[PDB]
Amino acid sequence: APAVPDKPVEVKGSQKTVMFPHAPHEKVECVTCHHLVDGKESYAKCGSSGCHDDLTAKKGEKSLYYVVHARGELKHTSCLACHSKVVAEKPELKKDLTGCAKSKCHP
Ligand code: HEC
Ligand code: HEC
Ligand code: HEC
Ligand code: HEC
Repeated sequence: APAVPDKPVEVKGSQKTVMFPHAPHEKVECVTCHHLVDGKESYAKCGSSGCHDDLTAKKGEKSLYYVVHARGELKHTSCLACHSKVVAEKPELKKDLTGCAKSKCHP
């Protein structure tokens, strides 16, 4: 593949909306975020019926949370994960690329 999204996409969850810009993640491979599905190309919602549908549960491969605030070991690369490694160089953006309160994610 589809065309790289231009207008920020909303990541509706429980009762909050966290906008996500693709530009910033234009260099980062799509395979990095958009992991293959059963060894097949996909581009459905991160929380599509069957997948990370659960937005409440914390742990679980079906939790939209476990695929965001999961710095531990996983099958793919998490956001907070990369970010952590990213800020690794710029610990001054940790309040943006990891910050819980007043972050590029949580406003
Ligand atoms: C993580 C840093 C990402 C990278 C790298 C790319 N995309 Fe992405 N994409 C990401 C998120 C968090 C979302 C929203 C999921 C949600 O449901 O909240 C998306 C969404 C898309 C879509 C929209 C899917 C739809 O419902 O129609 C498309 C078409 C898409 N992404 C394409 C795309 C391409 C082509 C990328 C590489 C060039 C790419 N994305 C990178 C996160 C990330
Ligand atoms: C993007 C860079 C994020 C950063 C940084 C942090 N979080 Fe987050 N969080 C993010 C999204 C996209 C969502 C919504 C998806 C969903 O699962 O609904 C969330 C949601 C939460 C929640 C709500 C889950 C619930 O309680 O049911 C909480 C409590 C939460 N996030 C906490 C949290 C903390 C403590 C963070 C710092 C370590 C943090 N978030 C960073 C994306 C991002
Ligand atoms: C169903 C078609 C899915 C969609 C859409 C997305 N993911 Fe996913 N993801 C899926 C499964 C079945 C699993 C578990 C792997 C297994 O052991 O079978 C995962 C895993 C992840 C992980 C790692 C967590 C783990 O269990 O190791 C992450 C970080 C992750 N997924 C992120 C992610 C993102 C960002 C998505 C949208 C861009 C996304 N997934 C869509 C199934 C599906
Ligand atoms: C590395 C593999 C990354 C992964 C995985 C995710 N993001 Fe990321 N993010 C990354 C970089 C390099 C940056 C910019 C920091 C810099 O080097 O200057 C970011 C920034 C963001 C932001 C900030 C918004 C903005 O500045 O416009 C947001 C909101 C963000 N990232 C969200 C996000 C989410 C939700 C991810 C998983 C769904 C995610 N990122 C993955 C690198 C990487």
